[PDB]
Amino acid sequence: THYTRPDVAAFLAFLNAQEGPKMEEMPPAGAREMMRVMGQLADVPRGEIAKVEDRMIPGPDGDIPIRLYDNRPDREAGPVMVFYHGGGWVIGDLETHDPYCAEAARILDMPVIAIDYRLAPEHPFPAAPIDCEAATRWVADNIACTGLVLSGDSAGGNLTIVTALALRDEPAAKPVIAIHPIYPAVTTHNDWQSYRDFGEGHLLTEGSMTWFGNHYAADPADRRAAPIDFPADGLPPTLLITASLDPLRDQGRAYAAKLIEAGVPTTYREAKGTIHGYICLAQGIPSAKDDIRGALTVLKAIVAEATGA
Amino acid sequence: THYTRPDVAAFLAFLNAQEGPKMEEMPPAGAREMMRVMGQLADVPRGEIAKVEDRMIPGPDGDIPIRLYDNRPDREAGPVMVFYHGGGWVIGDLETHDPYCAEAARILDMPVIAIDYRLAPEHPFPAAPIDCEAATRWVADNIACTGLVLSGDSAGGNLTIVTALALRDEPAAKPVIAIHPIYPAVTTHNDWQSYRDFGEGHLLTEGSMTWFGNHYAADPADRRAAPIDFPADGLPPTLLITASLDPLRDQGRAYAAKLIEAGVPTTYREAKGTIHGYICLAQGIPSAKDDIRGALTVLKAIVAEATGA
Ligand SMILES: *[C@](=O)([N][C]C1=[C][C]=[C][C]=[C]1)C1=[C][C]=[C][C]=N1
Ligand SMILES: *[C@](=O)([N][C]C1=[C][C]=[C][C]=[C]1)C1=[C][C]=[C][C]=N1
Repeated sequence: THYTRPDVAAFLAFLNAQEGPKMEEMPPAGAREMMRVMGQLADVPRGEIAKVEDRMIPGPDGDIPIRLYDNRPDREAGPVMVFYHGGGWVIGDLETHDPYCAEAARILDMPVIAIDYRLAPEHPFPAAPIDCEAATRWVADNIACTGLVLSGDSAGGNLTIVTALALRDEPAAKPVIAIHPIYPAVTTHNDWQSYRDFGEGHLLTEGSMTWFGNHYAADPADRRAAPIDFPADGLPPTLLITASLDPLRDQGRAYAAKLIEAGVPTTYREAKGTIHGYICLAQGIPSAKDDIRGALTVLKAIVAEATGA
Repeated sequence: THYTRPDVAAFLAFLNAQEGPKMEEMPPAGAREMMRVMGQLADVPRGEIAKVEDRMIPGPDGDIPIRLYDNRPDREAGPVMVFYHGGGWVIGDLETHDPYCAEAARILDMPVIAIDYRLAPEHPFPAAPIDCEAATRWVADNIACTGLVLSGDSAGGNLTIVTALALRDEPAAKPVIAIHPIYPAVTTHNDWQSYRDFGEGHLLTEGSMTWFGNHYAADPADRRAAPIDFPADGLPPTLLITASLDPLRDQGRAYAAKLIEAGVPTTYREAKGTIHGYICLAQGIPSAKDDIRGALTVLKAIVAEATGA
């Protein structure tokens, strides 16, 4: 047995009783619908926030949709967060991670700009990192700010790290002051004890992970697919969080360890007794509100230290 | 060239111009004086604090002197810090680290109890860890508190870890809620790039480290000498700080990385451009004030989160 919060166990039991296909039996449009419906049933609402704006920006393969959240729009220019949603590079959009983005904006008291990057299989690897890099350079070029804070969950956690590395090697007009990968993927392989322990019955399954991987068609030798295989020296101050019952946990730990070994200031949090994907499950798993708030409090402090230096 | 703050370079120019014997050419009593004089010249004063009391407590080889610092002595029962000073298990006492302990008490708003543990060579390994453990159990048995926060620099950083492991395996009457090793030693060997890079001209030298190790006479296979060689699972939330130009840096990094791999919530900070020993040099190196405040602010948060849960 592995430690599991009671409210997590209750949500897992609920999920297991539901009838309906597995995501991996569906075509991409139906998988996409399933994540939207999941958020409607099991995530909190957006809640009160002062400004939400949608717009298009130019990208290398056409327009990239973004969404700006700000709970204090008459702020002086400060750091800005660029957020990259998860969904295994196949699913997710500006609606699935809307509640979390609005919360992030409220708690951090900075603008949050979510990227609707191109998805596989219509646009396989490396469309996602190309879009994320371009949208981030665009924010630096165009949005009133002093620095960037990159963040994202799962696939988006990969995109956080990968975009951080690209901007380390070729600076944007503004520096990345901190990153916050949330239960990130950092490699393509499954040789992890956490994958063997948690790859069934904990929402993110072996089957799902195979289906995502097949659709994305990542090149395992490319830094944008496997950042754990390339030097991490000189990256920004990192807050990396894992979920203790996630198949991705061990690689998260491994990445955080690598950062430290490279001299990168690193805060590691592990959400004990909960699962992959909690940041979009805060109504179905009430304890997720605490994991969200706790992380973002810590990030706010990381950013205040950066800003007061 | 390694990044060095201007004020640190200025302090090292002073240190390198000093005449007379090097610590490692001295007997213990001469090394002990050297450190006291260093603090008088280059540390800040104790400053204003509400309560400071000395007391002798029972230990397995005789009385152990301790000193309590509290800037709010009418406090409700809350956590208490137990502090183990550094000095390579040979030098240091309650006076050498007095300014830092008073500062810690002010910033953390918790009582700090420093331990005057037995020193080598009069009392070689394992007298220090025996005393530190017994004193810590005594605080838990005798002082009004809800939990312990263990902390200490260099040798004291080893003692923090080593005492935390002992209390993990056999609980004290109160839990250890967090630890704060500062530029800790975690092994006896010198096979580290940071040792080769910084073992000359940055205060803590190959010669000083050899002299300390020879007098302490630690057993390299004992967990109390080499905690990096034993499991770290189940340790408390950890704040570990290194100094970028410290010979001990890389082992500190390695230990922080080990904690993460074991699933321990870990905050890693690296004081970039400064040296081993900075927490007692806050007048000679004015930037050390910021390293001190910055770390203690973070620790205060780690503690408020533990207490709020
Ligand atoms: C990832 O993006 N997963 C996000 C997610 C999937 C299902 C439900 C909720 C969230 C991911 C998973 C595995 C490998 C890489 N990326
Ligand atoms: C350590 O305690 N060093 C503390 C110190 C020594 C000299 C001056 C100022 C501070 C230490 C060093 C090396 C190994 C183990 N412990």
